[PDB]
Amino acid sequence: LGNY
Amino acid sequence: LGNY
Repeated sequence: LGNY
Repeated sequence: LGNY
């Protein structure tokens, strides 16, 4: 979730 | 900002 919202990691990059 | 949050670059890598």
